[PDB]
Amino acid sequence: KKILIVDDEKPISDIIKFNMTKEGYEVVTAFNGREALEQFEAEQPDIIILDLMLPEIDGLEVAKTIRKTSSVPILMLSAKDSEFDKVIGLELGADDYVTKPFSNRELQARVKALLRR
Ligand code: BEF
Ligand SMILES: [Mn+2]
Repeated sequence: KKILIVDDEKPISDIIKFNMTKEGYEVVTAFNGREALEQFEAEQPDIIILDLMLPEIDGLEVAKTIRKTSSVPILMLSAKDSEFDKVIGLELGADDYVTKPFSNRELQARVKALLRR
C-alpha cells in the first residue's frame, strides 16, 4: 500500500517515512500544499498523512480540495491541537486527526485502522 506523507519539516517527514517503510508501505513525500496535490494526482496514494501548516496551500485547503474528487483516507497530523482545529479538520473530510508530538506506534496503528476501512 502507498502512503503520501505531507509535511514541510524534513526531519518530521523523515521520521514518518522511516517508520512507514519499516512497516512495508511504499512512501511518497510532499513538502508543501501544492506538492501534496501534485503527488496526490500523480501517485494516487492509498492514504495521506497530512500536516496543516504548509507553504503555498495549507492542509485544510489541501483536504478540502482532495475531497472534491476523492474519498482517499486522510489522517491529519499537526502541532495544531485545539478543539476548533480537530473539529474543522474532521468536518472538512479528514478521517482522523493526530497531534504533534506523536507516537510512532500509535501513528502506525491508526494508519492500519484507517486502511482496514
Ligand atoms: F505544521 Be503542521 F500543522 F504541525
Ligand atoms: Mn508544517
